[PDB]
Amino acid sequence: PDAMIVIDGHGIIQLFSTAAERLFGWSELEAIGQNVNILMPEPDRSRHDSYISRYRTTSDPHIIGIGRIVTGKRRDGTTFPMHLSIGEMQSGGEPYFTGFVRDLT
Ligand code: HEM
Ligand SMILES: [Cl-]
Ligand SMILES: [Cl-]
Ligand code: NA
Ligand code: NA
Repeated sequence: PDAMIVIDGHGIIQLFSTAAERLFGWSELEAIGQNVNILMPEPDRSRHDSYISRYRTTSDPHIIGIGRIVTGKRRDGTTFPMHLSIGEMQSGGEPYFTGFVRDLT
């Protein structure tokens, strides 16, 4: 029953499920088009794009297919513990990443 989020190869949100709206505080329309780093606190925020670049040029996963409990940040600035699972998919020869987010609250 997790929240689902999809981003492109550059970290830009492409889909934001209903549950993601309730969890993070942004509407689907607002989230789409924004970098996924708006959902996290520092230092991950400023480093997330590097996380993605690192994976695309090495193909060495740290969270994909592994999973981790991390800290997410709501629209009102408050942080919470969440479990994160990530998958990779191709469409039109382009990479997209699918994320499942479980609020551990
Ligand atoms: C909401 C808070 C999130 C946090 C705190 C977060 C945190 C992180 C961290 C810590 C890493 C690097 C881990 C390491 O190098 O050991 C990472 C990697 C990654 N993140 Fe995020 N992330 C979040 C959400 C997402 C979402 C929703 C997606 C996908 C839709 C996403 C996609 C990725 C990708 C593609 C990687 C690189 C693959 C890998 O390293 O295995 N992240 N993230
Ligand atoms: Cl997992
Ligand atoms: Cl885990
Ligand atoms: Na938007
Ligand atoms: Na894990």
